[PDB]
Amino acid sequence: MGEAPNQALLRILKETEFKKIKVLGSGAFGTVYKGLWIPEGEKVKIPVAIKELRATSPKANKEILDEAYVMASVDNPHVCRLLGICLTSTVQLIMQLMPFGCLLDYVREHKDNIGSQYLLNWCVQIAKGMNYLEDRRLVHRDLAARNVLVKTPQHVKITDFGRAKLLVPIKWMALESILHRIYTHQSDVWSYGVTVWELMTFGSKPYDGIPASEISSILEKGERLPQPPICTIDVYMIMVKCWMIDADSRPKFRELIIEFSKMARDPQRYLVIQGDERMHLPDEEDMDDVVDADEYLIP
Ligand SMILES: C#Cc1c(-c2cnc3ccccc3c2)c2c(N)ncnc2n1[C@]12CC[C@](NC(=O)c3cncnc3)(CC1)C2
Repeated sequence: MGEAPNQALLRILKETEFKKIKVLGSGAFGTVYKGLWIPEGEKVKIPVAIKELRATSPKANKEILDEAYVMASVDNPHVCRLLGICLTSTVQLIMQLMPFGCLLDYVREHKDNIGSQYLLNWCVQIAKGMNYLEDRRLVHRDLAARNVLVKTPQHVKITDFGRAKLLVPIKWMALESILHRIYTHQSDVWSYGVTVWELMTFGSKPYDGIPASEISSILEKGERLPQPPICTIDVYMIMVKCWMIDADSRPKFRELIIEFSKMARDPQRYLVIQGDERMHLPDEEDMDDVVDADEYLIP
């Protein structure tokens, strides 16, 4: 016995059980649709996001089903679970609709109305989700602001298990990952560091202008990302601790939960943002029987 048996349920969804309403976005990753899932026996309507790829190949469906595996194996409030799969020629992955999109886009568009309370609560929530993945022996290998989804402004979740492994994004990776392809829970802490830096700069591109091949030399010299204008030394020290050369010297995710949650009790002591007190963030026939997927638990 090396590990415990994974007794997760892979739910297979009929094409008749759900309907694509519209396209949300297109990319290299694929095509994501907004939709409504209606389980046949129940009287519920569950808002969903359906992920297709751009052209069916065996290597594509291999990679889709590996994502499904990992995503069906997780259950935590700050981690995106897979609701099910649909067996089209190319496999479709179905999850919870996250109305406000990814956190990177959210901070760029809502830069002017994001308080210190929100930023620090997001740091806690991401640390909780990452700590859960560490408890499940899962290294994420691709934590970034683009792979955090926003259910509400008060509630974010980690996504993207396309690179997640059971124990390329050069500008989010630890030094040992770039040089030697070594990936641990502590290399995810580096990427957490860069993720926090993205949020505190309202979605700036890290090392903007510099090409990816020069990054390893930059980090070996001792250079790191700059202190964001809004950050106190207290917050920037946490980011700098995530980017230590010694991986064991970096914080644990459980420690990051503690540090940010202490800071979240008194947010204006740790982030300095102009006009912080003023900051506010938020079919008819469908709305009658709408249950959010987090309240629709497995029979
Ligand atoms: C990638 C994806 C994605 C996902 C998702 C992730 N992983 C998945 C894994 C398995 C199965 C399905 C998955 C679905 C997602 C979601 N569940 N709910 C809302 N949106 C989502 N997106 C986005 C697609 C376009 C989008 N656009 C904006 O955020 C935007 C742009 N411009 C102005 N405002 C907002 C960027 C990401 C929203």
